[PDB]
Amino acid sequence: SKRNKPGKATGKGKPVNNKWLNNAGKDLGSPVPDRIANKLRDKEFKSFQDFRKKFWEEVSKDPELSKQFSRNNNDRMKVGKAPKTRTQDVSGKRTSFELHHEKPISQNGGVYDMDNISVVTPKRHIDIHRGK
DNA sequence: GGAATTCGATCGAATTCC
DNA sequence: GGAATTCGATCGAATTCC
Repeated sequence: SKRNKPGKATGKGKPVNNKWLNNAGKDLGSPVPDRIANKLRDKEFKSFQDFRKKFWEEVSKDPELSKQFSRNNNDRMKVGKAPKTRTQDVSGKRTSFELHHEKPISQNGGVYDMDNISVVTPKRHIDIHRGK
């Protein structure tokens, strides 16, 4: 459908902490680092999947951000895989951080609109798809 | 009725193919 | 390498089965 067809990176991003994802299990998670929003902005993406792997790959290229992550998780982001969330933050076999579109795609949501993109935990992500 | 399999929105990772 | 395709996953409302 939509997150599969190509698109263009757009958005400002937000200024971020040294404890970024630290609050990814609350409300709508952690925003997309402006520092990263700058790097990805105006880039062409085949699918959201393409954007995701590129996204985490930029995080690993960031001194400030990649330092907050374990050597292990950095190894995964270097190849496009998402970071591993804290156990108390996982939901079944879903264990990697998830990117949530604030305004659903099935409701005309910017697929590649970094201002509509956020980082969450599987646990929290689920409570979002049911109002809680 | 009420338990069981499906469906369809939302996800990330592995495999296939050129 | 990179793109497309395919496989796994959790959940609630929905449909299918006795």
